[PDB]
Amino acid sequence: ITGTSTVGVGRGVLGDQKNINTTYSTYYYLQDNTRGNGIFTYDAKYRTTLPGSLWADADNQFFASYDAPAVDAHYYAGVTYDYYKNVHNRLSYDGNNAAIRSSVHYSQGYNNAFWNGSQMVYGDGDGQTFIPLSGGIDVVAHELTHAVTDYTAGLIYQNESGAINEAISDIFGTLVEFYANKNPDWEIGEDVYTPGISGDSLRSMSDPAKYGDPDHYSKRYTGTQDNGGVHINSGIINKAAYLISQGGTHYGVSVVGIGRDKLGKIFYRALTQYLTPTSNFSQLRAAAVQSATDLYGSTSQEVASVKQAFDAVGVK
Ligand SMILES: [Ca+2]
Ligand SMILES: [Ca+2]
Ligand SMILES: [Ca+2]
Ligand SMILES: [Ca+2]
Ligand SMILES: [Zn+2]
Repeated sequence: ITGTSTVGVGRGVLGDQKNINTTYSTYYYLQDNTRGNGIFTYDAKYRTTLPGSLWADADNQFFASYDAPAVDAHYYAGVTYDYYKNVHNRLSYDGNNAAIRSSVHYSQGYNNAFWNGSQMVYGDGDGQTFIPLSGGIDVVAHELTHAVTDYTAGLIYQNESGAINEAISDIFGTLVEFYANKNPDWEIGEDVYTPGISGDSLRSMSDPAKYGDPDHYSKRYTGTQDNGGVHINSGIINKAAYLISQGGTHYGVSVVGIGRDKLGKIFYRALTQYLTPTSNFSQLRAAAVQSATDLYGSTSQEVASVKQAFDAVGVK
């Protein structure tokens, strides 16, 4: 909508207060005009019809319980946009400042969030397995990274290509969590998963087996469920990424860590220059090795650590 840019205030899913960019035109709308062609947050009103109604508020204050998922979806979309702009020189998910759209209050008791090819969608959770999923910055950045992948490598959502797709979203979801310095960790979804249980998460990059996900290619899932294990076999790639960044010994193979920033540069270059829709794990290794070579040299420690990491998880 056309109007005047301003700044409101509200509280997110976890009770924290934050300022959000809004637009005034009779109502105050969750429309951020400061980032690309805009960030727009919609109310799905517990229905499954999308996108719903652009979020409208009478006084530019968002402290109602109903408001919290919209505040965080709106705010964390902006943080993710800033990350890709400031760190990787990418303007929105298409590289041309495409508008970012999110709908909250999707359905009733829906324990998931997703990118649907055109926008982000967030359930509220059932209150036991999940609280509203936009409260997790790694969740939000995970979903928006699916849009980046769709517009770059185009990894198809099944088998090893799909597991790479999910791993990329976990990797940059975590890097965005570190970028915002919001209680950062190498876990996925810990802020919105099981509000009654402390210290757990949806999956772990540092130790995927902690939740029954493979940490080595010999333990990969080979069935047909989960589109061929896209959320399962991603643990193999997540572990390799964790090793590249932080280092460690895994199944007897030692990896010298090179840090998060270099991990992001290597995988972003692999994603945008070398991966294709049908890439498999072995091709991802070649892409990451070539990306590290482009950036740091064929004799560099960086290239060495990439090779060791994939060796450690059994990917040749
Ligand atoms: Ca209000
Ligand atoms: Ca965290
Ligand atoms: Ca996390
Ligand atoms: Ca929990
Ligand atoms: Zn995903």
